Amino acid sequence: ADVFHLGLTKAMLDGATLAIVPGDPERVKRIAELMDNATFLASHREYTSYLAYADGKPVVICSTGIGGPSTSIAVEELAQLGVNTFLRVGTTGAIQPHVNVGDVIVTQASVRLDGASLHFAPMEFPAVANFECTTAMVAACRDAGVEPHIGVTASSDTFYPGQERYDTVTGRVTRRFAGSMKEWQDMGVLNYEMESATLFTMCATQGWRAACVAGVIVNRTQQEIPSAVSIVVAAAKKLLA
Amino acid sequence: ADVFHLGLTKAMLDGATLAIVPGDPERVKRIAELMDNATFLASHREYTSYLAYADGKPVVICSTGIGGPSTSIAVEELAQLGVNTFLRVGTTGAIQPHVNVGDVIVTQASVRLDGASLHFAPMEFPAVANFECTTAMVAACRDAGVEPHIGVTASSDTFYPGQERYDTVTGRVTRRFAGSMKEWQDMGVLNYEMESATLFTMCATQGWRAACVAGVIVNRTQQEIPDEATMKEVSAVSIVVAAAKKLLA
Amino acid sequence: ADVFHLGLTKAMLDGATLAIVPGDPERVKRIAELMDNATFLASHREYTSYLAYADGKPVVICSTGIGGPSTSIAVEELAQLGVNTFLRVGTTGAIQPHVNVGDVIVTQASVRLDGASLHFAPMEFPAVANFECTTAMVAACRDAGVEPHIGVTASSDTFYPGQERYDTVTGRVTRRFAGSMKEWQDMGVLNYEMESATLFTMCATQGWRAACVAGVIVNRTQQEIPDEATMVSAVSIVVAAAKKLLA
Amino acid sequence: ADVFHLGLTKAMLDGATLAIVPGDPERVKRIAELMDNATFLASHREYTSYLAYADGKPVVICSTGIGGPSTSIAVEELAQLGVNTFLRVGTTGAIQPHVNVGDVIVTQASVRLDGASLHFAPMEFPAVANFECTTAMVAACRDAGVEPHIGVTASSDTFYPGQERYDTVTGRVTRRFAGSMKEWQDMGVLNYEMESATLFTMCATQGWRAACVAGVIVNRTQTEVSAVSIVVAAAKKLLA
Amino acid sequence: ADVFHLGLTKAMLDGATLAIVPGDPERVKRIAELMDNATFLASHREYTSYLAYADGKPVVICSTGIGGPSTSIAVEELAQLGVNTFLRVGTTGAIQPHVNVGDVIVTQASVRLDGASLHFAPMEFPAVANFECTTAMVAACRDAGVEPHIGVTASSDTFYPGQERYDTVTGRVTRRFAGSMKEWQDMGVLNYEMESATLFTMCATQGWRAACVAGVIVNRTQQEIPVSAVSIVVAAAKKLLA
Amino acid sequence: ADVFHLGLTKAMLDGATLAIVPGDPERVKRIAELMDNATFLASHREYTSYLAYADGKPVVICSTGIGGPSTSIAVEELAQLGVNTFLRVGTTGAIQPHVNVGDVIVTQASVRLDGASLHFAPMEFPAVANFECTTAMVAACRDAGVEPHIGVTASSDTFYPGQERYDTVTGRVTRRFAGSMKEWQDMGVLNYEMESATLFTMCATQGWRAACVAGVIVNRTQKTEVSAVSIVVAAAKKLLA
Ligand SMILES: [Cl-]
Ligand SMILES: [Cl-]
Ligand SMILES: [Cl-]
Ligand SMILES: [Cl-]
Repeated sequence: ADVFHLGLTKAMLDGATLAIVPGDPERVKRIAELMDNATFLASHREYTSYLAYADGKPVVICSTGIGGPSTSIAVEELAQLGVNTFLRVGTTGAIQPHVNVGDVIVTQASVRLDGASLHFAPMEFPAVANFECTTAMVAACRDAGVEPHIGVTASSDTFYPGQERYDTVTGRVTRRFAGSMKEWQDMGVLNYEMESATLFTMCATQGWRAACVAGVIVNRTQQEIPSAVSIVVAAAKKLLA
Repeated sequence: ADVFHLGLTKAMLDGATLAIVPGDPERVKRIAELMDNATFLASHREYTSYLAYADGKPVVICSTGIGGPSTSIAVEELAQLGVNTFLRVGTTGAIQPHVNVGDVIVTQASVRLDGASLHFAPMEFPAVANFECTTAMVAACRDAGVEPHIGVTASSDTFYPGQERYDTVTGRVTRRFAGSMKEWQDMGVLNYEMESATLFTMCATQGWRAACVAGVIVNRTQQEIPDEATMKEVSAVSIVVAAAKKLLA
Repeated sequence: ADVFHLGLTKAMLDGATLAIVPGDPERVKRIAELMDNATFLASHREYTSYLAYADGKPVVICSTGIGGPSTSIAVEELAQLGVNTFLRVGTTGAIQPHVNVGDVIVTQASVRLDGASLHFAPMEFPAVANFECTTAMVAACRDAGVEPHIGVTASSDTFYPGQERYDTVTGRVTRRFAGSMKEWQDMGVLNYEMESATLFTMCATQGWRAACVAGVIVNRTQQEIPDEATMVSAVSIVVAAAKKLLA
Repeated sequence: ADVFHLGLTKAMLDGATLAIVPGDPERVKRIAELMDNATFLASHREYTSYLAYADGKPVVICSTGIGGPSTSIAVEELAQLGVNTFLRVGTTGAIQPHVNVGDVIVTQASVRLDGASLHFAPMEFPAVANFECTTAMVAACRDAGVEPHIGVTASSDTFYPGQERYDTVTGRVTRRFAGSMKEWQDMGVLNYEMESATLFTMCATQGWRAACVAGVIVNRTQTEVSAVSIVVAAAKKLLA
Repeated sequence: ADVFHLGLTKAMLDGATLAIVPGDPERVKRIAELMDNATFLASHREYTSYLAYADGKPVVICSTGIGGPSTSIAVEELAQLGVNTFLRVGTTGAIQPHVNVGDVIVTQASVRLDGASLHFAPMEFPAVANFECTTAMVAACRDAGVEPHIGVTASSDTFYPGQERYDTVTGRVTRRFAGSMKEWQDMGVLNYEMESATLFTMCATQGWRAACVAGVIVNRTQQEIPVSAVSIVVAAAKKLLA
Repeated sequence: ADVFHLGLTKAMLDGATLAIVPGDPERVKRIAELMDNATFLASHREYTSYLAYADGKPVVICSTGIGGPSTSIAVEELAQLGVNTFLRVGTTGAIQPHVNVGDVIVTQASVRLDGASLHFAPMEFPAVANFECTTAMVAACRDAGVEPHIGVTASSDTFYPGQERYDTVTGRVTRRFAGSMKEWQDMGVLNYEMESATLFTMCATQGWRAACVAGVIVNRTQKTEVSAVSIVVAAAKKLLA
């Protein structure tokens, strides 16, 4: 391979410059098969990668794993092989009561509750998505009869205390995060997930385009524990046309 | 008045819910006069305000002054009078070599090199513009045949050291900011100005819509301050009025 | 002009090395007129400037606007034209219960609730006024039969949440500032204003002298905003201090 | 399942209270098979889990994935199923000239170059391993004829800039990490890896025991079976 | 004793409300003996205490030890016994070339390169001396024919790396402090010492008066390692008590 | 002298490479006299230093004063004279109900509630004791029939507010430390003291070995003096054997 973790070479990508980057390795083949000629590339650690064709254009589909650290490896190594655009498709918990399970959120920018973003820029830098890519995501939603929620997401390095979940072994949340969900609710933040702050900060600072769409699987105003994929594919087609 | 600084009452706004917020009180009249029935409202401190009508709907035009602190007062007090959308029109210094003087920049989000944004949200929160408003600014640029630069802006509480200017009395920049311009350049940041981080943070956290367009007056890869040699087109002021019309249509 | 914002040249200052720097452009003429031969210099943006003479010595009077950012421009550009001493005169809200409306506060040092001071020094550096200029302010108060309150001021980048005002559209204050007024009260801080932390930090680190006197316009233990029920001028004091310093 | 990510129930663990937690899911089977009656349990996302028996006592082997975030989910969910002791066995890059390929590092504590640790304690708190478990790791090394290097590890949320790698697309390292490798070298830091600050901070603050032993696979300045055999030996010591 | 560390009771102070607080326990007697009826009170740990009388009024003289932590104990426990004014007399290294060995510096405020100040207020709060007490220190200097240096001091929790000294076992200074002495020089900072940031922040926030005068024993523009400050602090105390 | 504060030269130490560093200068002689041929070296400020012999090997006993700052001077200056190992024996207040008066605490690592540690490394670096020295302390405890509590200590630059003490003139604790004792209790922290964060961080970063043992004489939630000093001497012997 020509990269350290992913097991890929540039030739395997057939000129792809755009990647769809789900968190879950098990979702990669499913996404690839929404496109044409889905082709296995590699699987190592949490990084499963496929190639497929979106209206004739090559697209890499590669899992990131959960969290900014594993995401940062995948993004860098794909960029080493010529990828310059990264479309995340994920799952998310809504924190606003008006967002329903099954809805779609397009993240414009993220609250940086991660560590890896700080390995690309100091905190003052905004974890903002690429405008053109966000625009394509919104258009793809509307083409499908979905009005997405568009706004700010809290992007956390933990699933449990950093999303102010209390149904845990200790039931404690450290002072920094105690009360934090209500703070983000009051600031209009839509939802929590675990990769977008890293993704957006690393891509914005390194000259790559990023965007994120996620399906809502729980509403945190109700409970702690309970398609986006069709939209991300449609957005990829818009961007590669 | 109904508010403590601006000298305005709610009635003076005639139902306006959208403001155009230039930094310079002296720019307010010219912006207002691009619309219909421009009328002077008030002038107190750095806050000069006019009303005008865009395709029949009232728009308030109110300066902010330079910096987040004076901006924060104008935004809050306008919001107390019913304003929920704030379109900043500004001037800016570009830091990328081929962003020409006379170009326009639409700021999608800002590096928070300000203090006032922290009075609305901790640093981790993104100083991001409203999507619909940013979209309207981009569309207005394109209608006028200008492809804007769209990206991240460094929004500083100083003009001199925080923008790494050295042609100053002491010629020194404190450690935090020494080398910083190159850091933002390397990160693809387009430009510097002095109000958008506060504006965007305060609006996003309080439920208001904000956006920012600015004309480039100097390119920092060539000059610290523009002079008569600097390049001397489509104005940011015409663009922000066009964007307001789109939003209000 | 020879500076980018103020519209001034060195010649226009007629040798002045001391500036009186109110926040409000509309106050500049009034201050100038307490001195002799008041002369308009320029007005651009929030920066109105006059020249006048204090017992025969030239003094520039130049507004800063509200906030550290606009202050930082006026101070640097005035220093480029030879000013080395900056006497702020302002308005302020008191936070101790027996600091009355109409009283005067001489700020010795400030709590740095601003961003611009960090563009001159890291947070550990004290936002402290010049001792000789503070002393002159105190002497001027006492010459007028006013005992000033002398102490620490909280210098904020906002009027509303950073001063823990709640009578706002959202009625919310972010976590950092929730409970903060009480913290400053408990620490003996006298008052809030919006320019002194920047002023003092930038002047101390660049080799210039600064000081700040302000009139109390509201007491925050009683009211957020003064109204018609709310109860010697700071401007007369600052002029008297300038005379002491330039004699 | 009884937990949201791992796909496990408490009954599947047969009363296990100790977990061996490698980063790589593809390493789990190999560790499990060093013990008795190894049995595949589940695989979901980066979390592959097996059960095996160490001198008659059940031990869970569960991968974490790379990084503190995915590790934090695995540790919490294993703890919800009754696990109280977490032994990491990983790979690492050495940054001291005297730490040779083939040597073993036992991490006593970590430089917190991560974000997840802050979701358990503010930065002042030390990302320190459990003394008893560290002691068992050291004894297991020595039983194998290895004197381990025992010391501080830099635990980074990135592989590239946070380890001051310049062999990247942009070739840039943000100011925070510029010159940082030399700073850690000068402070005696032995190596970089990507999970121990989170693991140690979360375990210390939540009342669980953690330790970490890793094989040196590269030395930035200039074994695989050994490190896994050692962690299994340490587990047996702790369970005896 | 009425306090945890100093070994003092309120009665031992005979009504003293002002303390002179040198760093060095071994300097306390000398200072006390500049006043009347100097009396040894106690010695425990780094805290040696004497009483003396300045123009008829009792003054306590109590060492702090080096650093904010030990200072913070002495100040609090003296305040528990009724002390409300703390005049530090110290030694210091100058970092400006125009300040000579033997000169005196009156610290108006300090760069908070300490930890204990943060146990009284967040960093944004200024480590500033009391105006009246600083005024008395300046007046005492002038009465003695010395124009003091009046300004900002860098107050460090270390003698070695936090003062950017390199003549050490490792010869290294961590990144935060590398280059820092030049930063402070350029900002007009006069000198380094090790107690004033803590003293000033704790006193300002707790409602007590503090000031600091120190004699310059080295100039750091020349070397890392190489009195009338004591006569001056006593004279300042007299002014404040008159 | 060879060093500015302690008043020592290298020759005076007779080759000693290990120091026992109590806080209280008055404790120095008492520690020294548990060893052989106790010999006064110097006394300046809060720094009283003795030499004595532990199983034939020279050991320095030198007080630090209270707090990181004065400790940092003593450690550096002793290291300039060849000392490479620093064993603290101190006093402490316990904050866990199960830690009884009479018990012993061996501090493995510290919460950095100090300033001087930051003059050696940024906050991310762990204030961790040397493993071999900690191991010797634990063995010394057990040789004497004591099972020590081994864990994390909160190391504060103040006795009063930073230990969340309200028994003060003002009765106030600044926001940073309000509620902090409970936070440390919930994280398993055993006790407060005032030097170990500085000692551990400075020693780890400069290449020296440090450890810390303390007898519990009080507990914030609810003979020993002789025991803690006997233990540290026994640990020194293990280390110099
Ligand atoms: Cl969720
Ligand atoms: Cl500019
Ligand atoms: Cl006010
Ligand atoms: Cl010195």
